[PDB]
Amino acid sequence: NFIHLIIALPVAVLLIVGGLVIMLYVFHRKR
Repeated sequence: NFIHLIIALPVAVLLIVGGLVIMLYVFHRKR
């Protein structure tokens, strides 16, 4: 479906951005 791509397009970037924030948070909190 094309709709999936239209939504996946932007979501593809958001997933990376958010993940980076959660990852850094954990590392920073670690010890």
